[PDB]
Order: sequence, then structure tokens, then C-alpha cells
Amino acid sequence: MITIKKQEIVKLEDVLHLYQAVGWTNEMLEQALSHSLVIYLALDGDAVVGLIRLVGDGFSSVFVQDLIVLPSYQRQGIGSSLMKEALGNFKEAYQVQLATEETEKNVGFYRSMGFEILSTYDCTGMIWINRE
Repeated sequence: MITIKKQEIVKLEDVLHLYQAVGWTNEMLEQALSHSLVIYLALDGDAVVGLIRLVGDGFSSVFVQDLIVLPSYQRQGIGSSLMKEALGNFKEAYQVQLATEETEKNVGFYRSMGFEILSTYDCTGMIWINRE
């Protein structure tokens, strides 16, 4: 049913429906898509139903920047598949990280993928809020 395909060029038109599906806010994104380490798509025949996008230097640091499945699919291992194929390229990267809404669903899913929350190690993510 579902195809996981590595992508070399990803144009925003072909994936904008996925970001809309979550949405939206803010594009930097057109530019971002060219400057990522890797992108995989999830395909239901010809339909684009999921995306993973990794960023970073690819050696010391890799970040799971976008992980999207259409909320209409899901719970059939699409997110897992996307994660396992993309991260397979980076199995020796020094640190691999991500930031998520801290819900039981999100956290339970990333833990099933082998990720742990930073507080378990007395660490924290921080985000730039005040730029002046």
C-alpha cells in the first residue's frame, strides 16, 4: 500500500498540502527544502501522504525537522517507516535530536522510535523568542 521514497529535489507545490494539513506558519520553507540533509515521502500510489525532513551538519548533529503524516492516515506505521528510512542514513551521527509538543501520543511515539526526553538527562531544549 505505502511507498517510502527518498527524494533529491522536492518542490513546495508537491508537499504544501502536507504542511497545510498541519498548517501554516511560515516561505522560508521553499528555501529550506533545498538545504536539508534528506527528505523522504510516504506515497499511497501516486498520492503524497507523508514527509520527513532532516537538517543539520550530517556528522556531529542531525535534527528531525519535519515529520508529517496526513491525519487521515496514521497508526499504520507510516511515521515509523519514514523515521527508520531517513535516520538509516545517519546511524553514526554523533547526536540526533528533535523537539515535539509534549503530549502522551507524541512522546510515546518517539520513545517507540528510541528517543528519550532531554529532562531524563537534566538537559533542556530552548527556543529563540526575543530577537532584539
